[PDB]
Amino acid sequence: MATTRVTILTGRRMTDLVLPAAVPMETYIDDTVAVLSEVLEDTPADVLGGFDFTAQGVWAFARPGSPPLKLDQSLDDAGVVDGSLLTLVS
Amino acid sequence: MATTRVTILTGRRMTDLVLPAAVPMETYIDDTVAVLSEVLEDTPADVLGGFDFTAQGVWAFARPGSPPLKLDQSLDDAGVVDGSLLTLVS
Repeated sequence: MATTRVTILTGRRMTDLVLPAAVPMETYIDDTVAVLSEVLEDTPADVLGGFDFTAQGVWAFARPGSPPLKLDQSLDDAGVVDGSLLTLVS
Repeated sequence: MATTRVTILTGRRMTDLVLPAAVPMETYIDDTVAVLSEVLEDTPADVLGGFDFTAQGVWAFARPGSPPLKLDQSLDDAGVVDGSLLTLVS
């Protein structure tokens, strides 16, 4: 399985992940959010810039400050390269 | 976020995955199965040894031939190390 290294920015915190490169983002985004919520459960809120893992609505990846990537596309389709910064948006 | 590379056995096929080592298995197993479903979607049926992605219960990881690991535990809790062989069972 091809993979890509991405770093998720949550406020000031960076978290490095290894994600499937060629599978649509919709296939794994929900459990990604769930994992990151556990990983950052003890992190102070001011450091997370108030980030809410319990936000309602449809989660997607986005390059910081940009419109969200299409969930039916893979990271490869979206041109995401190793070490790219992404955010989680809903 | 700690990770451990595991080898998932499906029939005669072995597929390496980098999984979160420190969060409960139940946090990511469902999307792991979904991802693996896409990755192995062109694998010939005889290589798959009757492995079925259609669940007969709640999915769990298991060391081949052993009782399934508890979903509330992490890979670390289960003593899983790099290149540990695991299967998916329901």
